[PDB]
Amino acid sequence: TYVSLADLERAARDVLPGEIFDFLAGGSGTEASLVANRTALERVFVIPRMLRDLTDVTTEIDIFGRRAALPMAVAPVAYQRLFHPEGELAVARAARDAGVPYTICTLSSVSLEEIAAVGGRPWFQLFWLRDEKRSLDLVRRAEDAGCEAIVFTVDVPWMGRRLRDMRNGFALPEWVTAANFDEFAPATWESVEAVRAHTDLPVVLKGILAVEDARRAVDAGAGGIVVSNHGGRQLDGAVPGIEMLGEIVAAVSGGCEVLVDGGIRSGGDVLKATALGASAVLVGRPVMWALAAAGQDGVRQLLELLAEEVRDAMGLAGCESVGAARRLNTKLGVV
Amino acid sequence: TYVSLADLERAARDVLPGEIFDFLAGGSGTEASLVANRTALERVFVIPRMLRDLTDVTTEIDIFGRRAALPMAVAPVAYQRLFHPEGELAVARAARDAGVPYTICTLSSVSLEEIAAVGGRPWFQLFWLRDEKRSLDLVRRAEDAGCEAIVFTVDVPWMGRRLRDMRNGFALPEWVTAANFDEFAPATWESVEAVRAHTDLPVVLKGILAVEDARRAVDAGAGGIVVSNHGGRQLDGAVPGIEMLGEIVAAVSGGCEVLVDGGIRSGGDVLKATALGASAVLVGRPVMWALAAAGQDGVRQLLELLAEEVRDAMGLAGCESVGAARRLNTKLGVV
Amino acid sequence: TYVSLADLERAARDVLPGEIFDFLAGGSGTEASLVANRTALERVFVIPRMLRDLTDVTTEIDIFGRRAALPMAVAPVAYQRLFHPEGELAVARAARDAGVPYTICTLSSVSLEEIAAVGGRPWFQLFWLRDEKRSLDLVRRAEDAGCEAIVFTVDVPWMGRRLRDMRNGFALPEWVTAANFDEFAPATWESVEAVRAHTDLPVVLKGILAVEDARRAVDAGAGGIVVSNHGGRQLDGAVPGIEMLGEIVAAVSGGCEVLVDGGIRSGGDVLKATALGASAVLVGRPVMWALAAAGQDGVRQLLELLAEEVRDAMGLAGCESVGAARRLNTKLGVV
Amino acid sequence: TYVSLADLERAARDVLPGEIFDFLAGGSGTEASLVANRTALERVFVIPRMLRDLTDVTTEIDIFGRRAALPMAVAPVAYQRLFHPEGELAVARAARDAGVPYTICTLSSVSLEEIAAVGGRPWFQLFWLRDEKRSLDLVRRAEDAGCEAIVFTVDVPWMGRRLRDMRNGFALPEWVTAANFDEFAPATWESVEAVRAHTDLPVVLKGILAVEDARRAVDAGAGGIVVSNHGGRQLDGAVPGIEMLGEIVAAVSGGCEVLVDGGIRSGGDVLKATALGASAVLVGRPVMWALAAAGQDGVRQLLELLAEEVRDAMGLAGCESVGAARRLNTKLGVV
Ligand SMILES: Cc1cc2nc3c(=O)[nH]c(=O)nc-3n(C[C@H](O)[C@H](O)[C@H](O)COP(=O)(O)O)c2cc1C
Ligand SMILES: Cc1cc2nc3c(=O)[nH]c(=O)nc-3n(C[C@H](O)[C@H](O)[C@H](O)COP(=O)(O)O)c2cc1C
Ligand SMILES: Cc1cc2nc3c(=O)[nH]c(=O)nc-3n(C[C@H](O)[C@H](O)[C@H](O)COP(=O)(O)O)c2cc1C
Ligand SMILES: Cc1cc2nc3c(=O)[nH]c(=O)nc-3n(C[C@H](O)[C@H](O)[C@H](O)COP(=O)(O)O)c2cc1C
Ligand SMILES: O=C(O)[C@@H](O)c1ccccc1
Ligand SMILES: O=C(O)[C@@H](O)c1ccccc1
Ligand SMILES: O=C(O)[C@@H](O)c1ccccc1
Ligand SMILES: O=C(O)[C@@H](O)c1ccccc1
Ligand SMILES: O=C(O)[C@@H](O)c1ccccc1
Ligand SMILES: O=C(O)[C@@H](O)c1ccccc1
Ligand SMILES: O=C(O)[C@@H](O)c1ccccc1
Ligand SMILES: O=C(O)[C@@H](O)c1ccccc1
Repeated sequence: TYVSLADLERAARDVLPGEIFDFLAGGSGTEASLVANRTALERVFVIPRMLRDLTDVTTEIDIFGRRAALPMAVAPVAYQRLFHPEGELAVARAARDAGVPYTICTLSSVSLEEIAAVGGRPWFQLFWLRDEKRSLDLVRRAEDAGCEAIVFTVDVPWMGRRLRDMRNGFALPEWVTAANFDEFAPATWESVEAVRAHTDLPVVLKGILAVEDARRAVDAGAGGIVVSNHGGRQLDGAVPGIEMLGEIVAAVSGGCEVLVDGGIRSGGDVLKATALGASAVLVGRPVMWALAAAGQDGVRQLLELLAEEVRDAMGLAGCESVGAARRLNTKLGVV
Repeated sequence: TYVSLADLERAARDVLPGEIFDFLAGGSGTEASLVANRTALERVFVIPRMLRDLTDVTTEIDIFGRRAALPMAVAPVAYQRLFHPEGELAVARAARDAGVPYTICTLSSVSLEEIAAVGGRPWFQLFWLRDEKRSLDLVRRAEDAGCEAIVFTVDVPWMGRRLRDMRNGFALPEWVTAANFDEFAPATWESVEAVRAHTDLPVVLKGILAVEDARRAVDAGAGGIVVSNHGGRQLDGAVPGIEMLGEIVAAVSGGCEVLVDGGIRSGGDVLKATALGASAVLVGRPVMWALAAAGQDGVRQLLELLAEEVRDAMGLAGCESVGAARRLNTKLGVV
Repeated sequence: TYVSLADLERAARDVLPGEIFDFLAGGSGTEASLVANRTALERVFVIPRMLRDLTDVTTEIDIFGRRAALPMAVAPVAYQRLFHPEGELAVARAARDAGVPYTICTLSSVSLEEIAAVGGRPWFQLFWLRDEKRSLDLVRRAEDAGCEAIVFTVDVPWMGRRLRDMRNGFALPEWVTAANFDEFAPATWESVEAVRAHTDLPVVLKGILAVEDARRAVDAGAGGIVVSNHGGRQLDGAVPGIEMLGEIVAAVSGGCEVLVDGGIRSGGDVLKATALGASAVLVGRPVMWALAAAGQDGVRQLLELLAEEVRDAMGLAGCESVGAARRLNTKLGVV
Repeated sequence: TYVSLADLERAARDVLPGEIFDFLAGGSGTEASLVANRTALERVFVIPRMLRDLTDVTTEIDIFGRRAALPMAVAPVAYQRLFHPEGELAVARAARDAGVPYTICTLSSVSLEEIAAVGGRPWFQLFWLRDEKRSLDLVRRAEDAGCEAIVFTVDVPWMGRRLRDMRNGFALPEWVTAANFDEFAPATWESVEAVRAHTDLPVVLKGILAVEDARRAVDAGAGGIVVSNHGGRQLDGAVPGIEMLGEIVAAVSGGCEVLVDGGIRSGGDVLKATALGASAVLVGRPVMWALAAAGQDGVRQLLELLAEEVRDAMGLAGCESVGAARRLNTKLGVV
């Protein structure tokens, strides 16, 4: 029985081959941004409210036209068969059962149509390809398969310098492939417009950190943004999303959904993100720890733990709803 | 002979079973708030005054209609028989003899009437129960037994997630019971009004951290508040009380007594709390360390040590009275 | 050959009995103020000037009517025979030869008249005694013996709680006595006036930390103040003098000399103190390390090292005089 | 194959004699400024831009009338034969091949004419000598040999106190000499004018930290400044250049080139410096690590690694040019 997300990391480190654990855990360069994602969350303290009605505490949100059970989605993580033989299908099944959206990756190790067939609330994460038509075809495939949002990753003109992967000489095992294919181009604002024109689905720009890029995303017709430094895996020295979140929320002024990711490791961290103004969070590495440790059941247990932690934190902070949690104030401390 | 409160923790760790020490020491979640209570106090430095008249230094205060020997009371700590066979009676006797108020708990392991019969200045801490009449009956019992204040704990709609207790599988020994009974409901502002209407005693709301909740407490007719994150045992990531204290003192503008707790471990810490504007502090864990180490005599020695440290700190800071200590300025440093 | 003051501490720790080293090294309480004296200096960075005339760099100052070779004096340290058999005579001789004022203590282990007979620039440090006439007699003795200033210590209404001394059961060896005698009273502003009326010498109030106490010192006719927390030995949690220095210098606006002490361990630290506005610094523990390590010759070597470090730091910062160093700007960093 | 600059330090420590490694690695005094150079860079986070055109990312700059391949030059480091038998010739050859300017030192262990004959973009670093005519002769020699800029080091009126060198008893081996000679005087603003009047080359003042000294440098006709604390080797406690850079860039308002050095250890650090407003950086110790580890080929590999890291960081931050990188915003964090 896992009582924190840290129990799952320990379990995953035991089972996974070192080089695969490093592919999962690592960041770019000196891992400054990877560490800062945690530092930033640890500096935030919540000012809870007391004596409020908690007779019907609900962790639900509405996002992109549908109810979610928590203010949380599974982040896009490439090549999930690296962590467990059932890969993306195990994670998607658990997410569906927990009422949490699951983000299907462009670089999924099971085809997007197979993962979408699991049901639930699939979103689709897009990388822009050298061959543009390939990009727009993926978008159409995702929409045809019932994906509900296009999460366009905008912080990967190319992959960052992952020194753990370089030192390990890491390569995909022959048994893991990019199953949507039978190569990156940098995305631009023109690419965003091409995607927006090609789909009725909300387009969510993932990897926004500058306030003016958040404003421009709204002007460009984005339905959402994810304020994110890609888990510290892209620019080493990029500011944590959590540090830009409040300023971004103020600047977009309700014009789109504002999600955040990077270092969410508890329901308390979800509360902090919400209190700083996030609509919802993405969670990456912990979901893969659970997958590695115990497959679908592991992911189920993680999501049940997170759900309990979110409920606990919200109620202790005097919040009967996620909207109330967004109205909490915070104070920076020292750790 | 103990020369600091840290001597008593070492003594208590030696004698207590690990799981009981963990029940006492622990906090919720990652223990971020537990640690921050100490961090916050360690960041505060006092700007002492020199050359003032110290011919009659007094540590006494008047609070809730009676003199106390120090600006301090024993915090409510449940189930004191866990720490020593005499439990609450040992602590109450020592508090009485030292001229310090003692807070009798709803979850006391000796009945509130027995503890009140010890004499001194008993206060009574209330938890709100699912069965409302049970709550109001406890209040009436406390008043009938001569308790002087009702300390309504407002930060426990339910118990926080104590991971040490979960990992240890901690449960009360068969020989420790909730002796006031032969179950929590969240308290609301309506509950506060019901208590206020049912007693002539001052009602003190314990667990206030938001400035507007402090204001509302005054408007609600509270005689006092305790600015507190419950010793880091409730919301993990809740701001330390000491960090909100100055802002709260300014906002209530003499409308009620403003106490603080969390991490007080010396007379110097009492001085810091006073300098930040507290009327008085509560002390929890150290009192239980002393109880565990040496029963009633241990608690007596702790309170004598604290009294000496408070006198020493006040005089070295140029303060002949607690009111003068409240007029001291402070400066944050780096530790 | 010693290349830093830290070489001398290592040497002193080797030779001294543990309890005597602890009497020297220790502070009050948790030693928070002792550590903060070092933290505060380490946070200060100097903004040096370049390309200035350094053809005649001088470290000299004028203070209390006489030239000193450095902006530095030996702090009052009680009972110097604890550290070396020649005690105060060894230190005073070395100070004289280096052109540095030496502060003779009320609790000197050699009589003030003997130490004054060494020559140089003796100052005299006063503690206020229960028997007032005793205090004023010491002042007259000091003046008759040729002391040039009365350093009235104002932060010792009684001795702080030195936990190292308590734990060691420290007491003076039978062979060390208070040689000025054959008992503390708290000093007040009235005591200061009594001293000022009884002497033509400048009165310097040592242990001022509050800005208004610095202002009042000027109004009271003080010739100087020492901004000081008594080396972290009095109020545990007292702000470092170095943190109050700039504000105090601005407030007194040339009305008296403003010295600082606490944690000066290099010529660079002297430069920092000067850049923050100090007229001069006092140095305590390092002088005793040198005395313990090698007697008079040890103190000589320390003062020669400090002189070289001060000259080096001043010139590298573009300062041909101490006045120029006072006009340097500083910037706080992170350590 | 080296994947970070830290790989090269490890390699250099293995090969070099301890005292030579210490001469290279060390700083003055307590090494506070040496450490702070790294601390300051680690506190800076970049706010990257997304979705910009990256079809022709270029790391080139124009400086002092010529193109450089990166916003970087090799810092002046004395006596390079200490690190490898080919010394300055190996480093200059690699710099030439990489399109990076190389700064020839007054204290080069190969003559400036020999190093200039390598080709590339040689600059010449000047120390002011007691014998003025010697100084101006070096300037004329440098100009006659085809050096493109005079880097006048202004922070060495004399050498700082290098405690590692003092403790090691470090001296030049008989086989390393100052090859430009067959003695320091402090430089002043008059010295700067004498140099400016004696050459048509841009004069660059290296070691400026005060904003008013930067302003005065522009007024004095400097073509550039290097904002620098001399790698923590001169005044111990001098502010890092990176901490003064933004304020200096604002004050000079395009009046000269503003370079920075101290602690640059990656392409990400180059990006940070650029984002804070630097025209270019100097890199010292890492170039010598590469020289020690593998001679000319080692330096080539270092410069290729740095070039890749700079390109990577710029593109990930949305910058197609160094000018765009200068328009990035930054945010301080906690490490
Ligand atoms: C192993 C791994 C693979 C990832 N793959 C992708 C990807 O293909 N597309 C993408 O947009 N983000 C990807 N991310 C970034 C995540 O979506 C997310 O931003 C990050 O994991 C959030 O931080 P967290 O892991 O600290 O929760 C990946 C992250 C990891 C750790
Ligand atoms: C073992 C334990 C039991 C506690 N029980 C109660 C309780 O029943 N009611 C309550 O209001 N607070 C309770 N508290 C919180 C304390 O009243 C107080 O807020 C906290 O101990 C203060 O922090 P300190 O222990 O650092 O002094 C408890 C604390 C501890 C450590
Ligand atoms: C062993 C010891 C004895 C001291 N005795 C006295 C004293 O008798 N009178 C006094 O005014 N200050 C006394 N001081 C305080 C010093 O004058 C001075 O404020 C302190 O040493 C400065 O800090 P530093 O030791 O870090 O340089 C003493 C300090 C020490 C360490
Ligand atoms: C071993 C060594 C020798 C140096 N010699 C000189 C010199 O002769 N002239 C000079 O202007 N700077 C000199 N410097 C300072 C460098 O030019 C530069 O300011 C510093 O190395 C930059 O910091 P970094 O080493 O952290 O990159 C030297 C630095 C080192 C480490
Ligand atoms: O961070 C990651 O690993 C992914 O975003 C990713 C990026 C580029 C190629 C493959 C996978
Ligand atoms: O500086 C601020 O207050 C924010 O940028 C911030 C910093 C660190 C964590 C969260 C939010
Ligand atoms: O913190 C504690 O242990 C008490 O406040 C407490 C809370 C809930 C149930 C029992 C005891
Ligand atoms: O930020 C502040 O100054 C206060 O909130 C505060 C912070 C830390 C300790 C005590 C008080
Ligand atoms: O700090 C010290 O030791 C002295 O100031 C001191 C104070 C009181 C009595 C003796 C000595
Ligand atoms: O806060 C400030 O700037 C000063 O009080 C100060 C703080 C720390 C060291 C020196 C000076
Ligand atoms: O830092 C260094 O070593 C050089 O700047 C230097 C300075 C003075 C003499 C020789 C070398
Ligand atoms: O205080 C500031 O913001 C700057 O001086 C600064 C500080 C630390 C690193 C870079 C820049």
